[PDB]
Amino acid sequence: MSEESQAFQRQLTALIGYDVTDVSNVHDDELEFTRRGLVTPRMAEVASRDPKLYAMHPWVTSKPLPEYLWKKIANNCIFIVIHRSTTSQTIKVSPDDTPGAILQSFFTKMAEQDFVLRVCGRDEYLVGETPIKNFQWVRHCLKNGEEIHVVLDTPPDPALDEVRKEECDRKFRVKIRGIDIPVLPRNTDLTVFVEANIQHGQQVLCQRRTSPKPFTEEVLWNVWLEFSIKIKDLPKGALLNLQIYCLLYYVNLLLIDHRFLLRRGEYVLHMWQISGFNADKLTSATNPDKENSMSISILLDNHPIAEMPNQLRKQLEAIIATDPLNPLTAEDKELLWHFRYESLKHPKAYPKLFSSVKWGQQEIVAKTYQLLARREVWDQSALDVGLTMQLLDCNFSDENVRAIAVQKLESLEDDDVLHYLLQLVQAVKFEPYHDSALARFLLKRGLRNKRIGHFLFWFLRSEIAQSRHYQQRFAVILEAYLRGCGTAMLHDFTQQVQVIEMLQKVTLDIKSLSAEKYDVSSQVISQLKQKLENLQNSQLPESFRVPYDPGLKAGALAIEKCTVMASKKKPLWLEFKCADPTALSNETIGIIFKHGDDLRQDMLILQILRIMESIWETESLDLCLLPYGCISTGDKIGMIEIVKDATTIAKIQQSTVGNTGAFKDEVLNHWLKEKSPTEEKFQAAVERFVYSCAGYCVATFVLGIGDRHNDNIMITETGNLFHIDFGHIERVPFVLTPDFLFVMGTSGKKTSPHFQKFQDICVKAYLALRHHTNLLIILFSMMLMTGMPQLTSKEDIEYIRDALTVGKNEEDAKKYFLDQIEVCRDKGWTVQFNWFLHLV
Ligand SMILES: CC(C)n1ncnc1-c1cn2c(n1)-c1cc([S@@](=O)C3CCN(C(C)(C)C)CC3)ccc1OCC2
Repeated sequence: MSEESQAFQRQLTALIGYDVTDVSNVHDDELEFTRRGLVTPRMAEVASRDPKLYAMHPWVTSKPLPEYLWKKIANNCIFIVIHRSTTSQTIKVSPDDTPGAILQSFFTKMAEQDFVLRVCGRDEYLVGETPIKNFQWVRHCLKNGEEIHVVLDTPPDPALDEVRKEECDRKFRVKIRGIDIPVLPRNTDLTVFVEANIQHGQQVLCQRRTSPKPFTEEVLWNVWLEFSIKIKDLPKGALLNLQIYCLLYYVNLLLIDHRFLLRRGEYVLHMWQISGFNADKLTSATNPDKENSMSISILLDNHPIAEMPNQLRKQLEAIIATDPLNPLTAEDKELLWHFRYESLKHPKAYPKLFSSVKWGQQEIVAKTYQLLARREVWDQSALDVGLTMQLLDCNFSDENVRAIAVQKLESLEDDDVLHYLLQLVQAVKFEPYHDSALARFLLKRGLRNKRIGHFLFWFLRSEIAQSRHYQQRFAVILEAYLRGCGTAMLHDFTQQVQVIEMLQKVTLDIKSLSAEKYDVSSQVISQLKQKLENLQNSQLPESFRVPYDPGLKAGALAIEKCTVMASKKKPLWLEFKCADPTALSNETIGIIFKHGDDLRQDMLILQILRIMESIWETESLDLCLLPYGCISTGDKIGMIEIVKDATTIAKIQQSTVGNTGAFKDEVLNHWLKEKSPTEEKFQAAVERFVYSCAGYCVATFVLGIGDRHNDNIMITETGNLFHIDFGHIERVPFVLTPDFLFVMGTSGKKTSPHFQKFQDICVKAYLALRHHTNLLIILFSMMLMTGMPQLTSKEDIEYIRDALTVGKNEEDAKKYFLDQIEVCRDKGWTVQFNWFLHLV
């Protein structure tokens, strides 16, 4: 390659955090094969995008204006404050007017046609053939009662986005030679054996075991494990799962490679160790640490192409109506399979139908592909996100089954792709092969829209930086995106990466300078300021896009306002000046850098919270959640958005009584009244407290994270309650302590108007979520599988079934949640005290 070609690859390696040209941990060429394969999908999307619209990336929805936003429009009139340098003029606009129309009514209101409306202080453009009511920034201002402020400037030049040009009927058997680990402690007396499983979509097609032997550094067997399944019956995507029991170690091997070739020859596989079921157990990558890991040595030596009776119908309809977690009896599977063509008429049956396929039989697999040829009902069906996500989880390894799921995602608009982007990225872990329709879909949508591409960058990079199991696959996908996003975005990502990596280093250096066991000294703060002083000059980039808020550009550090938080983790509290002079306020941009909690769990929770917001929006319900920004950037390290004018509920308590323990009921209401500028703003804060407390009580109860220490609950000075710090997990279903009830005017068995409103809001929000039970269940199970240490498959996932009271009518569901509110009233301060004791 050319000299600049090598320098460009080094540029990509720095952005990715991993060298895709490094081949220290591969036993085939699938990764390089995938790099070539993703060239055509990338270039096809680069060729299809409009240069002007890609440069301005308008954030737009097609959903109707919610009712709670329509009543916020007084006279079918929306006010836009248009700025031109130091001047400003207010314009009345119809909710259906387009940006081009309101631009015309602006110049006409005077008495060259190449200007653009941009949000003041943000890289957010109000352009395109779209009603102004369908811009997300307009709806954000409507919901929060902010004035729509816009500047009149020049569109960004699409030339900046330039992309650089490219340049056997025999039974299956495996020989288990032995296992090897370099060092083993002298002590104890341990036995060990090897379990060999043929797996497809977590179905165990066949299983064989070796004999148990004493556990030494080298254990040898030299046995043939002969299975009953024939070679010609091995489905594509099937895994040879090898596991050592004393479960201690595991490793997987694709029996059919990316070229439809049966795996053959000698293999020395370095295995993963179980830390003292989940997505990591499905990876075909081997342990990169080949010096100290357990290895297993095997030998492979063994090509593809190329009406119901009314009572049985009732049983089938009952099977289809059950939740995605309901286990399928063998009788149920034979029912779904034999009445194949009736099951095809029910889109919600497809997950259970394909779980009834005998994937270990080639003739049955062929019958399944014949079934999917007549796909009229599925192609015409309305897009069901939850249904589609079921077909992309760990239970389906067939490429054609997963392909028809990705086909349905193609109709998602950019607004909804952003809602599910994080989950779709995680679902790549469930793909048997590196190059898949799901991976190409993500690549496609990220290249089509700069906001999707921005979050796709940081979602992929988060896994690359800390997931040994999937960093190789995600790095090839990220490289494919970076080679098509354009020069301007490559420049932006470079500025962001250099900033976060410099701040990551400062974060780790500060935490080693202090201890959780002790308090924050002026010494530790002085160390921080000196380190930031060295970064600032020199050299910190002049500005960078905020990773969790790409519309915001942060400038220089305000070092005088930077400090180390008094928490146990000693996270950094950083504040940056805003680099956009057209901004309305001189407010700083606050960013928290924290080590070390798994912020990937925070990411998953906050994204589900935003999904619950969209669910409630479709029912004209506003619950006033506050899903702040949060992005994991490495192993137990990442960044968090600073919400202004907010404090923790524990700090409000301790402001009065101080490092106990003995919580008081009236302190929260006193705090809200003190922080309220007027009585009118105070009453609005209490109203916002009622809604947000109900929204979080319902949301945290469904997700099973309701029992929280009030140090992890925050409140804004404008009354917005919100939970924080999810990288963690007598009892309570949620937090509804006497201080919360006092704000609502209630104190121990005394129903107040605000508390009755809280009860009615909770029930309505709860019933609204139950109409999306299957969606919430699939998001919940996927979250445990891709974000948690280890997941019990059949029980941990079972909690949300009872929480969503599956199978009960709305009356029993309503009483169920009202009883949960009563448990909190009966428990009082008890559970909070036990949490405080747990943290003394
Ligand atoms: C608690 C922290 C471990 N954590 N862990 C995970 N997630 C979080 C988190 C998330 N958020 C916050 N924390 C947050 C905290 C505070 S207060 O703690 C802060 C108030 C300001 N003071 C100064 C001005 C420096 C004296 C210090 C204490 C204020 C605003 C916040 O933004 C909302 C999102």
